[PDB]
Amino acid sequence: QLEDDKYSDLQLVDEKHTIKRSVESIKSALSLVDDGDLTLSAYDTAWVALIEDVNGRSGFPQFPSCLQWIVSQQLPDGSWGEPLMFLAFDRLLNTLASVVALTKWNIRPDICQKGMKYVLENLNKLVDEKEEHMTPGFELLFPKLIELAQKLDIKMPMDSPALKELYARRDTKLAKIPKKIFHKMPTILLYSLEGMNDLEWDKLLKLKSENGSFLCSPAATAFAFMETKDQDCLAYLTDLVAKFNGGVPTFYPTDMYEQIWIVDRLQRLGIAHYFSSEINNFVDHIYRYWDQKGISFARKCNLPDIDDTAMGFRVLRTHGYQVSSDVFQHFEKDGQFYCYWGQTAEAVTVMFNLYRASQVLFPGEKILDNAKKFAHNFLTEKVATNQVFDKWIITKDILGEVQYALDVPWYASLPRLEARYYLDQYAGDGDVWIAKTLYRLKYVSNNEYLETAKLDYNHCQKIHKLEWSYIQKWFLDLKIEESINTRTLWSYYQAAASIFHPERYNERLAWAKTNVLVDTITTFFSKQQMSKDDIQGFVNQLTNQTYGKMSHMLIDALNETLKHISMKARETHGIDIYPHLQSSWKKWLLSCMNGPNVAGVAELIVETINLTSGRSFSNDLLSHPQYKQITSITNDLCHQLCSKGNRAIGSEIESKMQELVQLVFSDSSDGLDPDVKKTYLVVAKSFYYMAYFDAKTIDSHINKVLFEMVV
Repeated sequence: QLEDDKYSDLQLVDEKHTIKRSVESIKSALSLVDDGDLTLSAYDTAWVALIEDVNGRSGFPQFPSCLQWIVSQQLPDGSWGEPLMFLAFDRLLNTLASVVALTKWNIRPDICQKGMKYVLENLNKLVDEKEEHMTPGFELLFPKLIELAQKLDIKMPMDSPALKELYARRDTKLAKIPKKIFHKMPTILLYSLEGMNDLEWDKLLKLKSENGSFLCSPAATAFAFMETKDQDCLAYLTDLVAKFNGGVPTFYPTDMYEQIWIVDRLQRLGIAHYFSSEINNFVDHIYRYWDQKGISFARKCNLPDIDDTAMGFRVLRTHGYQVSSDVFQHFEKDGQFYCYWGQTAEAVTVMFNLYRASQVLFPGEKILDNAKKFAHNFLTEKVATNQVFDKWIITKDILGEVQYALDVPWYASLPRLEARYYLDQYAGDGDVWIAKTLYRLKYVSNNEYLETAKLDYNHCQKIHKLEWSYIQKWFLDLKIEESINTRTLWSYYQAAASIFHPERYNERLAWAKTNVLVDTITTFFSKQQMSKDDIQGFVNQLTNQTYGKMSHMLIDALNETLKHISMKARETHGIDIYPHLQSSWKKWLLSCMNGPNVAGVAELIVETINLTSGRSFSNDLLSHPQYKQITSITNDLCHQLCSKGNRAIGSEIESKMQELVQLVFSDSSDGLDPDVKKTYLVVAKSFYYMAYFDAKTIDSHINKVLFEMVV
């Protein structure tokens, strides 16, 4: 029912301006991205506030602004912590630390007492909390706070069942510490250094990160300074205390983690094309500080992790930067993958992100093939066992995200399909991550991305629905013998779900009509039992014998379509493409003489897209050696796919797609233009998609992508 007021042109115009305004808003907010924008932590701020004046000014703290920040942040119930997501351990850590800091420096006894009232009242309720919910290191960090409080004469209930139980778990964890390794190399243990004893600072001080911190943790670095007076540790804290007006987060910097996840989310939400300038800058930064040993959450932290590594790897490769899969060997041992030494990569989202990285593999990258099998099995079982949850991330629909990954390989993840599902899963402001304490990444998880992405999608969807009506009319006006069948909608959807942008209507519509006519021509060849000689005559009429009234009507219908396509393409660029389209169809039609009729369809579609877009003339494809190469791989690939039948997609097809991926994303300065290259992958995926899913699933995809507005 496109007679409504919402499909009117004036309404569509206002939506575009509204979308453009939101895009400019995001763009200005993204211009402020620097070293990381994280939740500030009262726990870490309190630890920094404990530092005594370094020039001997007895009775005064070194960082008074930290104490003032703490004062300003107390919640109405007397606690400190994440205001909107309540977590008992988060509140207890942030609150007792704040009380201890303020007590040490004799500040606001009224605030201290409200704070202690909350701690003492919620201490006993730790009994009612199971083991798997206690935040990382709590059994080490909270007892340490109790120790500091007792020495300030804050009396605690040490006979409480809750604390007797807590201190028991502290004792076992401390007994499990591998002291030698912990003192020999950077480990995740340094991030919780303040909760440990049995320290040989002679060796630990060799493990400082490049910015002078211990694992980029202000609390651990403040603890280290008070134990050792290390001047590098003090410099890290001084710079940090000046950047956020006293309040500090639970780790800093976080530039790699933040900028990588920005690119990922914008890409998955389907609006990354609006931020190519900003995304190119982010990816540039990621590549500049890429390391063959892996990357951390900060370029200046000395502990790489598999999650940052797997996400930066995938983002860098799909952006065209050369990166070796050998990096993952630093996170693999005896057939198992690890976040870092001592911590298996047992988290769902980490395995989710690893599975995603493994699928961009090139031929011969066995470690990525091992990772794919490993992660796919891990995730499939957590889905079957009804366990798709991460104890250390509060998100909206982690199950849906994992389900989509297992149901839709990357080779079959059409752009609009990926976005359509993620738009219902992305949490916006609601994503709360769990480290020592709860924190939020505003540049990664916010409601403005989601709202803008939903508006853009439903807007493109309105354009698609209008184009679909136009395609139905164009086909019927070519009254030859056929009707609007299911295959006609598939032919448009295949184009619209990949090249979806409203401004790219010429490419999308030309591809859609080409699918339709390829379907019609090949069906005609079959029904009429046309020989090679018959097809030969069919070609001569197209360009300049030929018999059969229906033959002449198909040739004219083809030529009229090509004339119309090139007509509309004049608005994009000025070069007349009709001769080149005729040549491309001549080449395909002649290929139907010598072999299967799907042998060169992919080349025909790709050339049509490159011509209507104008990329065939922006770059001299001509005899660039990669042109013949990518054309042959793609034709062979889509030959294997469309003519696989009822076989399953086997190893040979997977390997050929890997060949294409390697060519497409191995950008060189003198290589074929990347945008031209990526078109071949776009079409190949659309062939893979059609061979991977059954009819009923395709239909369900079509309804959701094209006809279900995003709520």
